[PDB]
Amino acid sequence: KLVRLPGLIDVHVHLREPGGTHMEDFASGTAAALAGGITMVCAMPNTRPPIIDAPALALAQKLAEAGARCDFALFLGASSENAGTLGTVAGSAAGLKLYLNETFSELRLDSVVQWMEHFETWPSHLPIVAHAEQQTVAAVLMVAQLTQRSVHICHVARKEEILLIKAAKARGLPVTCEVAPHHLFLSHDDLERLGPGKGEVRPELGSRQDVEALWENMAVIDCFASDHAPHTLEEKCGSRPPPGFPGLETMLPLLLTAVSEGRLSLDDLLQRLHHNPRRIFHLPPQEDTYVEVDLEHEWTIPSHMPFSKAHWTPFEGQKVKGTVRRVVLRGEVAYIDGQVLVPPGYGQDVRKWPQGAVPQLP
Amino acid sequence: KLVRLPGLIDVHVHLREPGGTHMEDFASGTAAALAGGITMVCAMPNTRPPIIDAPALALAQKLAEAGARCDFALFLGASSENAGTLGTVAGSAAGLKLYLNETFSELRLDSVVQWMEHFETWPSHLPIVAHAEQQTVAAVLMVAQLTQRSVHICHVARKEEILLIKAAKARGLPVTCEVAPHHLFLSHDDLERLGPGKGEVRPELGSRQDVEALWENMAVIDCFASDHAPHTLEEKCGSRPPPGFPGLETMLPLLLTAVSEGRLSLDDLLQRLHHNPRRIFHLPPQEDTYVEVDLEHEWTIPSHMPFSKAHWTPFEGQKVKGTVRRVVLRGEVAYIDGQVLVPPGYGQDVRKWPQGAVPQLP
Ligand SMILES: O=C1C[C@@H](C(=O)O)NC(=O)N1
Ligand SMILES: O=C1C[C@@H](C(=O)O)NC(=O)N1
Ligand SMILES: [Zn+2]
Ligand SMILES: [Zn+2]
Ligand SMILES: [Zn+2]
Ligand SMILES: [Zn+2]
Ligand SMILES: [Zn+2]
Ligand SMILES: [Zn+2]
Ligand SMILES: [Zn+2]
Ligand SMILES: [Zn+2]
Ligand SMILES: [Zn+2]
Ligand SMILES: [Zn+2]
Ligand SMILES: [Zn+2]
Ligand SMILES: [Zn+2]
Ligand SMILES: [Zn+2]
Ligand SMILES: [Zn+2]
Repeated sequence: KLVRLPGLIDVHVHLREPGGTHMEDFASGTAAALAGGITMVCAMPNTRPPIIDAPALALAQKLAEAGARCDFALFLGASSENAGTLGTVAGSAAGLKLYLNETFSELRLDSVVQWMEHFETWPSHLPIVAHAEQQTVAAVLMVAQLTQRSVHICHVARKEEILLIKAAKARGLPVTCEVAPHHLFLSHDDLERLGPGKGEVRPELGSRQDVEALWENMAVIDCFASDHAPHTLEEKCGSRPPPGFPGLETMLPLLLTAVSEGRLSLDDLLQRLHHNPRRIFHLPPQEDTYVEVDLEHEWTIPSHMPFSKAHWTPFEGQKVKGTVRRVVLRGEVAYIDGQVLVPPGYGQDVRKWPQGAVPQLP
Repeated sequence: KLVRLPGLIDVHVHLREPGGTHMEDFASGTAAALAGGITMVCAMPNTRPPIIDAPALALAQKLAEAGARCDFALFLGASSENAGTLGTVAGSAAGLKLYLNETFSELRLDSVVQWMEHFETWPSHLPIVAHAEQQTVAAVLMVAQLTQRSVHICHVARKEEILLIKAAKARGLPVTCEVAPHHLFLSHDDLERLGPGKGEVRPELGSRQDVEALWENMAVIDCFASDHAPHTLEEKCGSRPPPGFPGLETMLPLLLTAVSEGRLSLDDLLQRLHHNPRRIFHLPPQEDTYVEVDLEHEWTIPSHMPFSKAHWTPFEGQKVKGTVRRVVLRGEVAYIDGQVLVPPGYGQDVRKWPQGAVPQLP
């Protein structure tokens, strides 16, 4: 009694390559993706070095082509120095990512004028996504309107933010958004269990009312995306815990549990993990690609999922109903019951496929 | 300087097969589709006999497999006798079509209770589309809510209707809609030129204010679809003119003209003729399929387009900028510069592809 799903897409992951400090890399992070029923990922640019220029993108592309086990696209990151310099490589990236709240020096924008410059210079037909919390959502929406183009808001986490976006959509404004599983299945009530170190994430865990508001406003949510952000326990439990949770291996089991409980439908799930990612980012179909899941078996999330090198999870102890049994990627068995079966380098950059270019006028 | 588009989808066509009275059939109608840059069509069930039971669907499937030159899915039609009888074939159809205003005896529903019965018995995961004008839009939305499921509204044609749907979307209700080109590019102002016979269509041509309201509310429109409804001039100019316009060959040139004038973007067009049709009807990707268009050349729509056996067009005399140059369907050249190059029967029923089943829980 298995259910066949299409190849699912996670448009927001951090795979820590290039980089020398973290354990996760393209090979381990994409193994985690496959084990979570994900066959395409879009990787964020806050790596070391960050993907803020053409040489860094070229490096990252080759590392991903050699390490990735599922298909991928790579974001470019906006900086205080690169507006107007990315035109030649822009169409090879997933899109442009703006970090509008806290981030590292290289990705910090110090003025809304810098946001305007990116919206004015990035090619108008290509995706722009923003890390934009609370009032920053309204501020980036204003910049998008001043420049007459769309914006996608990453990880919406608060009642305030989803209601703002709801109001913008009611006015016909071209805004889309995504929500991460930790903002649907964790809240302040869980900070006692997690502790202040493990609980650190940006956007932070919301109140019960924030969580309730996201569920109530599911119609406003275009995509689910994990914001897979691996850090080891040594980091999360240390003196300056970095924010973020691993999430590729838990996202689909959590959401399938919600489907089984009637909190959203299977279609609602597949719009948000397949059809809307495709259409917002113009990501191409994957031929001969599907995921088989088992909805009959209940299990408890353990202290760590098998594949992510984060080697911890904030969902430990939650009971889920829903298991990824098999993934077929482009005609090859990629995952069966806890074993990944495609090697590093099987994955490809979808922006190089003929079907994966974003359409544009001449 | 050609622009590559993906395979475009028209979710609302009338191809008049099975039937003995009209000139159009699957072979000619799908030639018209290819010449308009369309590689997949969903055909409506108001044929002769109408597609209101399993034997009629089986017949229509074989006629389409033998005649179609592009890929297709076939709608089932709701009748006063078939609620609760279509479960075994439902997933093989594009969806279920309800004719809630004027139609022929066999498709006429005489009570809203019959609409409720169809919404209650048709499988909940499969598409339902309705011909629903003016207050009928609100009535079918109520039935959808009473039965806790979605509905798609065909050919929205009026300010009244698009504002109703806008209000429903603002309340989070699961409703989508489509608009046809004649309701964006023709109005009452054109009835003088067309005359009462040629001008007959359902929904009727709107006022200038209706047309303006649809453009102003483009964000509310999920899909464009032609409602290709071929009748010959002998019929349109006769004593009891049937309603409908041919439209497969004009829809894309008209919309590309609007893109060139900045009335909507290329992305706005491709969401409405590719990505949203896919996601609302769970229509599968077409491998190795694309359309090449030329945006440089201005031409005037003639008295009839080359392929549709309707052999007339209400857009005669309008100037357009945008031409379909080449269509490749599943690796084969299907159309080049006025010549269709795939024979009748090249097209396939997409609901038989592994990727073309609608996902459902066990
Ligand atoms: O904005 C971010 C980035 C991320 C990371 O660890 O890269 N982790 C977070 O919690 N928020
Ligand atoms: O509802 C319909 C059906 C159609 C036809 O000719 O089949 N033509 C129209 O104008 N309206
Ligand atoms: Zn972020
Ligand atoms: Zn994101
Ligand atoms: Zn992130
Ligand atoms: Zn870290
Ligand atoms: Zn696209
Ligand atoms: Zn099982
Ligand atoms: Zn493309
Ligand atoms: Zn109709
Ligand atoms: Zn329709
Ligand atoms: Zn129709
Ligand atoms: Zn006729
Ligand atoms: Zn689908
Ligand atoms: Zn030319
Ligand atoms: Zn399918």
